[PDB]
Amino acid sequence: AAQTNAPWGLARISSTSPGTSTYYYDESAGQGSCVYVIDTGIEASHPEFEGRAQMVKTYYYSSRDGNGHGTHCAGTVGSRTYGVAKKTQLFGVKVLDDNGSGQYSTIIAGMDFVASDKNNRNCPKGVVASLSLGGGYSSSVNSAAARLQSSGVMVAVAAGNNNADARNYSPASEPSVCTVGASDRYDRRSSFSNYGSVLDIFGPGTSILSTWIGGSTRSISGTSMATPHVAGLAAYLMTLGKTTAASACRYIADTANKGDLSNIPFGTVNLLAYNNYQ
Ligand SMILES: NCC(=O)NCC(=O)NCC(=O)O
Ligand SMILES: [Ca+2]
Ligand SMILES: [Ca+2]
Repeated sequence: AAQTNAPWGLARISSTSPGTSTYYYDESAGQGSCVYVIDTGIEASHPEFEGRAQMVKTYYYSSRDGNGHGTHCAGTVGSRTYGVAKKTQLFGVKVLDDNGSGQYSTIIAGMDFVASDKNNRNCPKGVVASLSLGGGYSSSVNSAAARLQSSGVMVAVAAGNNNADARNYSPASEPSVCTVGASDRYDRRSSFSNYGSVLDIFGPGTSILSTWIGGSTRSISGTSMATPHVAGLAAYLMTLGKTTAASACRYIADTANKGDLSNIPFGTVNLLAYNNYQ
């Protein structure tokens, strides 16, 4: 399948070179997989989700995405026009309030919820979780992310936006999950993206067009935008059967475009997520 005039990051994950604008992908499109977006919520009624989005848990007095951030991330995972995996199932877990903030206890609770919930959902091709959030280092946060991975979920996490080493942030610093840095349309690591040996992969994160609340769209930047590219790619590869949750990060790293990025500090991977279509 081919989506012409796609957002630049979708085109980039299906190309070996920057500057193209068609997103090429297998029509299976992540059907039968599921991605939990652990964030501010998801506006499930948004037409771009085509009924494939559902809120499953909130830690606040409403499950509504009153911010937009979670809806944006979900759209990069799986919306019709802005998504990597255009037929996956999206599940929303609201751990951040409508200012985009959350206590570590709440983030841990949300991860634990996904660990115990996902086998009760219709996800024959596998389960991903996208964590477009983080804070300062916490052993308990890292442990919860590692247990979520070990429960059978492909966990993708944002590296963080400090232009610093991701080993000082959580859950980015948990080695057993997939830690995602951000790039711009010219194949440069994004100005704000964290780096370091703990990064597994980079994906598009600067000026990412996706869904927004109110049935709308918005372009924003961050490692929170790169993470859902990887989560959606994992869902897509799991539906094709080329990997499973346990090996998905390593498989994505091994099949990535290698050496294409600039502004990559020595010792950080130079790997850009790539779907190997065509
Ligand atoms: N104490 C952790 C926290 O609340 N982090 C805020 C956060 O990650 N918001 C989403 C983002 O900035 O990517
Ligand atoms: Ca290249
Ligand atoms: Ca890792």
